[PDB]
Amino acid sequence: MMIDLRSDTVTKPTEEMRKAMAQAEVGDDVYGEDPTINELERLAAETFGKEAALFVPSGTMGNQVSIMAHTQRGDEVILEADSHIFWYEVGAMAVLSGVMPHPVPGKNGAMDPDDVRKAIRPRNIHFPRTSLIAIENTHNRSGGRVVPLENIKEICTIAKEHGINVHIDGARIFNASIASGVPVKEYAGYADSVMFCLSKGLCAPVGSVVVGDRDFIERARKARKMLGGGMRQAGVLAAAGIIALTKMVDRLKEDHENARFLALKLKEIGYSVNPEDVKTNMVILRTDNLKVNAHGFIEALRNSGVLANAVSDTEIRLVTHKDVSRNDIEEALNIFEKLFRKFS
Amino acid sequence: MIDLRSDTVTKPTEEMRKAMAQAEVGDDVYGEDPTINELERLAAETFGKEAALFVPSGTMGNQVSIMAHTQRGDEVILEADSHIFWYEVGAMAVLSGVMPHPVPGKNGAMDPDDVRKAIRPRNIHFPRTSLIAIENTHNRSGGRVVPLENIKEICTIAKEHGINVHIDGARIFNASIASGVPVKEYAGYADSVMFCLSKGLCAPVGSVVVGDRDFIERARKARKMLGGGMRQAGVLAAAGIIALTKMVDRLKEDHENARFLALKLKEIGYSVNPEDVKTNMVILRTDNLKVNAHGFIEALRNSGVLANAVSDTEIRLVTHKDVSRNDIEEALNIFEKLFRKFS
Amino acid sequence: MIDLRSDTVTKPTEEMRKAMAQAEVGDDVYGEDPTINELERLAAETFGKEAALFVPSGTMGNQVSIMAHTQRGDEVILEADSHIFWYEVGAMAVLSGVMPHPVPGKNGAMDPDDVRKAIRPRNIHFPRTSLIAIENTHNRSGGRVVPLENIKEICTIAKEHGINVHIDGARIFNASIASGVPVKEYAGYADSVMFCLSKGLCAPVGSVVVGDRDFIERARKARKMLGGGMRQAGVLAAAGIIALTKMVDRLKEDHENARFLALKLKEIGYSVNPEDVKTNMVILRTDNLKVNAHGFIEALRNSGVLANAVSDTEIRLVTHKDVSRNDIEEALNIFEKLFRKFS
Amino acid sequence: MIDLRSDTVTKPTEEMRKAMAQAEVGDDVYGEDPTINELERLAAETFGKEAALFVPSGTMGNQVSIMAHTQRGDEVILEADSHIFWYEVGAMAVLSGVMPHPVPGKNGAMDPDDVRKAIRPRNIHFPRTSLIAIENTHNRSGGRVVPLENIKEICTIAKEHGINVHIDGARIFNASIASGVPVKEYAGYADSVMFCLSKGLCAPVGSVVVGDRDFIERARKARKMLGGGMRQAGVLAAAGIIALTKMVDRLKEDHENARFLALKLKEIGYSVNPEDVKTNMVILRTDNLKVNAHGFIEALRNSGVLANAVSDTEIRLVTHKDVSRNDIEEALNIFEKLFRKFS
Ligand SMILES: Cc1ncc(COP(=O)(O)O)c(CNCC(=O)O)c1O
Ligand SMILES: Cc1ncc(COP(=O)(O)O)c(CNCC(=O)O)c1O
Ligand SMILES: Cc1ncc(COP(=O)(O)O)c(CNCC(=O)O)c1O
Ligand SMILES: [Ca+2]
Ligand SMILES: [Ca+2]
Ligand SMILES: [Ca+2]
Ligand SMILES: [Ca+2]
Ligand SMILES: [Ca+2]
Ligand SMILES: [Ca+2]
Ligand SMILES: [Cl-]
Ligand SMILES: [Cl-]
Ligand SMILES: [Cl-]
Ligand SMILES: [Cl-]
Ligand SMILES: [Cl-]
Ligand SMILES: [Cl-]
Repeated sequence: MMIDLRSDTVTKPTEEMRKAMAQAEVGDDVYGEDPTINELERLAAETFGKEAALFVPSGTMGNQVSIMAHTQRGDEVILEADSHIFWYEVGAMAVLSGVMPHPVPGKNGAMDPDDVRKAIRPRNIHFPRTSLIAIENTHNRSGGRVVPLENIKEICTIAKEHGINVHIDGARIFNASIASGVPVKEYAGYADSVMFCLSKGLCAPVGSVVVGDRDFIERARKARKMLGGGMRQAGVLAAAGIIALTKMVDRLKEDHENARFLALKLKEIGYSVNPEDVKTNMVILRTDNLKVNAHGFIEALRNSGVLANAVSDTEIRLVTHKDVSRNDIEEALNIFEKLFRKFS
Repeated sequence: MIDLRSDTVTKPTEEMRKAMAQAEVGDDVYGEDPTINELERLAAETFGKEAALFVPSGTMGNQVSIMAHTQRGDEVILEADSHIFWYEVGAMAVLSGVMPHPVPGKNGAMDPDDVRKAIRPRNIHFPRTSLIAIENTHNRSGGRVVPLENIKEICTIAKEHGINVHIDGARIFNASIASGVPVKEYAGYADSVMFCLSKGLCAPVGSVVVGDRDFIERARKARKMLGGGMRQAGVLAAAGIIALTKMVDRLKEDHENARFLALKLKEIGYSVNPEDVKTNMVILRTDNLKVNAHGFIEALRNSGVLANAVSDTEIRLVTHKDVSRNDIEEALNIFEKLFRKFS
Repeated sequence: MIDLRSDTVTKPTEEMRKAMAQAEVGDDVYGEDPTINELERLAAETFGKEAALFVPSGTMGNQVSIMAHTQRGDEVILEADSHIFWYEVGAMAVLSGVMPHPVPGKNGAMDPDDVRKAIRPRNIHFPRTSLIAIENTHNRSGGRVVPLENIKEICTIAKEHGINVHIDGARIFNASIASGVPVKEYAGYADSVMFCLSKGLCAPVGSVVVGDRDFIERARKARKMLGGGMRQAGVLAAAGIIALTKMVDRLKEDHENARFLALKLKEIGYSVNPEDVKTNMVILRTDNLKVNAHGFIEALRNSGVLANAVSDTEIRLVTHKDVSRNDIEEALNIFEKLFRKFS
Repeated sequence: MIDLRSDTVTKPTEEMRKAMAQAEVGDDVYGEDPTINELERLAAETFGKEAALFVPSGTMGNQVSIMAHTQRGDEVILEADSHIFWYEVGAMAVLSGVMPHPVPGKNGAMDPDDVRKAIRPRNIHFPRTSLIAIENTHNRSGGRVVPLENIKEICTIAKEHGINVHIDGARIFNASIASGVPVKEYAGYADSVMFCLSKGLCAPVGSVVVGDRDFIERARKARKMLGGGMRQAGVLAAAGIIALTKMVDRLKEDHENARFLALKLKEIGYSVNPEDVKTNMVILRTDNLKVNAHGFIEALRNSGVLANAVSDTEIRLVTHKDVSRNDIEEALNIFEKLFRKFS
């Protein structure tokens, strides 16, 4: 088989999950009658210190229903220049909510509070209303970097003074929590809503969850219906979600250790990586000192049994997760070492 | 509890539960889930189309179809009492920026002539009619079957005008079972068809959209945008395969149970028209009862029967896999006792 | 050419041309155009409203109103043959992302009970009904006057449910002249009204929206987004002030001409209903002619008479300031000759 | 009041007022306004394009162009500080459902390589890059002129990828007078161009979009949808024709006044860069003043000079036909007095 370092989304269900899904107690969620979904949402709200939660088929929908519930047509959403909502969500914010993204550069996912402040639009007929500020914790593009709690706190203070909503794209908020030691409820305390994925490092086959106030979640639920996320006996999926949330968080530390090990060794080989920047499950490798670009290196890697994604023409992203063991990492490293000789 | 609210409440068969537990999966975003791929392969084959796309719900199936078939500002001709127009949260306006052009119909069948008259002529003031939608086994009219000839004639009109045709076939198999018309035959007269796996076919989640390759490619991107792009969705697809391949024939049982239920309810004295029961739905009027539909629904629940009121004077009863003949007979004994109380 | 196509073809009076040439202007984006400001003050005053907004067209007038009254996904109740649904290029769906909810009407008058029944109940499957629109002097039906009683009732219903009411008053003055109902009284039963200056009132460009200060503020911003935020628009407002203050009374002349036209056409043998002609429009059916509406329209054009077909069997004739009684007589001689050829 | 806020405040010349009063008009919706038709013919010819469209504002000109070049979910590459992104009410997201893709630029000139990298790869997660917009005489950077070579290289990239190119030429004639490059040459490297008549050219209302026949047809329909479809707009076009054919040359006077203003402000001690002033705009920084941009604008107003702050430390000064050398000289006396007070 292949050593899959493309993403943590490829994680497969554990034995415990397969069993729980196949024997899930279910109901029609449209009627709010699926017991497993209801327990998953109750558990999620509780974990994040929020009043309510909403299960969704993907993180993308989690983000989009949140944007829909937080905005009105013609509004502007302040977000990080390299955030997922801006680059990888098919421009849904424009089509679905009719809102404009207001890109603010960030240092490792951390937008400077004063830059966010300046990004807020003055009340002028020429300008749309800034109604939402979005923050991504463990910013993907920058290498799964951890946004400091103080950063989020400061932005919350600015949002409050202006009456602006705050949404945290916490797709990998648990990785951030494991790395920082900050409980997720703390990050959530400085936001109106938080979306987090169950289908990545937590290993569930499908789904993400949005948490927030009752009225917000009710609005998000209606948005979910409109977008087509209103499923029937979704308890089959939620069963795995419950296990992800309750038993797969602590072991994320193993993915971080594997990623750091990978980074340190890649550095020793001579690759352009920064082990000092690796705090969660991602490693960015630049092909600057290689005689091939990102795409060419990805092909050579595939040809040698290693799978990864090019994130630019000069950068590759390596992601660790439950289905890549330390031994798998060592195997990949031995291959990376030989390839270094070939392309250096 | 005897649940006659809708066929959406069907639960997974033992066969499905086993298949879900041992389902082979992969990341669908990369098109690497083997079970999802097989489900879509089977669905396309079944409806005689080039491709298929699995979606979380029928609503998304309809919406990605509309998006893939239209451009902002277009108009969509659809039946005045269709699900897309009534129960899809106005998604077509928000997601596709298109306007509905309601055409009345007789039990889901729009007069072909009225369809032709609803097509907008080319003029700067008018939107472009780019899609015509037909719902088979029309929900609101009481689960009626739209004649194949009606669909055939509308298709001809569409072709002559270069307009796409979408069949909302959430319950197209019920239509096929009742009419004897194969689903491929219905499909042949349409550009795309959405059908549900999560209703009478008993899958826990999902529907499927079938059509040409280019159409499906556009719909797949629309699905990503809407949030329907899942990961190891093979677990759901495993139940979906069983639903598509082995749960169709038994739909005849739901039809029989519905008719039997209607005939007996009429015998008791309830205001029902057994002659109108074509598929798995029975409409019950409450005009002769001491309490309206909402009050009667509560009496029913207290006695162990679940049903929905669709108006102050109407209740809809829906049969499905999880409503056996025994359950029907038990429900009738309850209806009998309640008639003595509320007539 | 005797132009009976629409009252939009009206050309500026000498008084207007002079007023435009000497118009005092400023930058409207800064709210500094004094002539625009006066036009809006006068418009608000005339309709008994708090504020007013000048727009480049009636279509923008209706659309900024819809945007200001609704949110994405909302539903808008409107008459089945209203201009907003048929002649505004599906703008409501694209610009506001809203769903139209057509309701049948008798010459523009929707039965109040049907409106009440069109209001969506609070359910996750349904959009929220946030607006009801009424067109006074309903175009399609032949410039018919909607009864004030009808408007009052719908207003009462709207209040109960907290729904906004917008009156498409493109020809509200024609309705007032014929009914004897002051435009301020019509306006009192609505949250917003759009009326045109560019039709019967003869201004070359523009309409105005009137309503509450906050609503107008939202409409103004919508106007900026749509591209209606002009600069020295006082040039157009000068003609607008004259249209609003000096051209209302003479509308009776267009009505007289329209009625006379209809009476004579009936005597010739054409399918018209002189008794239904109360303002400046005449609907002419072609069911008793050798050619349909499109064929008859071309014949009329070749003979010097311009009109538009509103369907395959109906032609709309409209009178206005640029059509004198003499022009009507000449037209009648032409219609007389064409009846011999096509009856 | 000496108005240096913008060139939008320009008022009609006597020649224009007379032309508007004597304007030959018609109903534009039927394409029958002779003056609008000639303005569009002239605009098209002037820019070396086959068609043109008159619009109520530059904002609508840009937006109908975006609508006609894109499909829902598309992405539009544009300069980070461009008007379309910052000053058009987020209209591109609402009207066309498209995403802006900001690219840094040096005085309006995006590096061609950056543009190349901003184009989205074909992937399900990414919107399709279907349009690249370029603003000539980039407003925010001080009315800077984008080099013809920059537009030429971007055009090559666009062609290579089958992507449309739109030039926001609101002040493209200022660019042409300063650079010596004919507007038809800039436009030769674009698919469409929008230019304003209501700014430095002194028309009271409007802009014009030029491009291919089909594109313009789509833009015309978009205009109808947005509410820009006017009637006897010839009154406005009459002034537009004069603006286009007689007000271009004198733009050099505005540039001369801007330069003179910059040189004297520098001489006084203000933070300005005369070397950066190539058209009708001067950027003044408040860095060496005991007050911020907002406080300074207030001081200028109390002394009789109007200007706009574009940031907390920068104010924009704009020259035009209604700010003569005398006014500049008078303004300088005020600036001199204020410098003593705030330095
Ligand atoms: C920060 C972030 N946010 C939102 C999403 C969307 O979730 P879905 O894929 O479930 O829609 C992703 C997925 N990112 C894919 C990856 O990093 O490989 C993500 O990384
Ligand atoms: C009732 C009504 N409402 C709104 C509009 C739109 O106004 P503009 O044409 O200025 O956009 C019209 C024009 N109707 C076309 C006609 O009767 O000739 C109309 O008749
Ligand atoms: C480059 C540019 N583009 C488009 C527009 C929009 O045109 P309208 O204002 O006619 O909609 C403006 C106006 N700019 C105002 C100013 O700079 O003072 C502009 O400067
Ligand atoms: Ca997974
Ligand atoms: Ca090893
Ligand atoms: Ca089911
Ligand atoms: Ca007119
Ligand atoms: Ca001007
Ligand atoms: Ca002098
Ligand atoms: Cl169960
Ligand atoms: Cl909204
Ligand atoms: Cl597997
Ligand atoms: Cl589109
Ligand atoms: Cl003036
Ligand atoms: Cl004229």
